[PDB]
Amino acid sequence: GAMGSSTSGLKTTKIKFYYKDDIFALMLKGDTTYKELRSKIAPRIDTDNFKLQTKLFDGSGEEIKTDSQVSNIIQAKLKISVHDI
Repeated sequence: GAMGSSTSGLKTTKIKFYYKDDIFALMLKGDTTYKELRSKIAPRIDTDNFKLQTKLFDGSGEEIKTDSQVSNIIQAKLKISVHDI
């Protein structure tokens, strides 16, 4: 353990997405990007056009749309919400 980084952001981040009434979970090793997540949810959505946000509590939050928003939901483990678009 501990060797210059050793999983800087703890281990894989567990992020539960909320596509419609169904929900799943993704494990980001820290490199997951916004486009990588897009190809990781597309098949878990059943569509190629969807939107991801920082599932807060009322409905959704920051609409993840950049490798930083995802790596942020990765360092903060934010529930993600998926909508069909």
